[PDB]
Amino acid sequence: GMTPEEIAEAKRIGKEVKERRKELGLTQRELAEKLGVSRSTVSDIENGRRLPSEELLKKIKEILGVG
DNA sequence: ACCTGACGCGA
DNA sequence: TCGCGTCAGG
DNA sequence: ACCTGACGCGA
DNA sequence: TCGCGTCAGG
Repeated sequence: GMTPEEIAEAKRIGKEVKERRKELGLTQRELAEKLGVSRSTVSDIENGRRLPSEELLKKIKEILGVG
C-alpha cells in the first residue's frame, strides 16, 4: 500500500484543493472540467484517498496554484 | 460510496 | 500469463 | 411551513 | 451509479 507519508500528502493536496475550489466558487464537476478529469476523481483527491498522478499534479498547480 | 473495466507491478 | 491492488469514470 | 424536482457531494 | 442532504420554486 501507500507509505505513511504518501497518505499524509494525499490528505494535504486534497484539503488544499477543496479550500481553493471554495474560494473560486467552483463545483467539483466544474473543477473537474478545468482539471480535465472526472468529478469522482476530484472527490477522491479532495478526501485524501488517492495521490494525484503526474498529469493531474501539473494541472492542479496550473488551474488552482496548489502544488 | 459503491460497482466495475482497465492499467502496474510481482511474497 | 496468471494474479491481486490500484487507478479511473459512471 | 410544508411538498417535491433537481443539483452537490461521499462514513 | 447509487444514495442522502441540500437548494430551489410552488
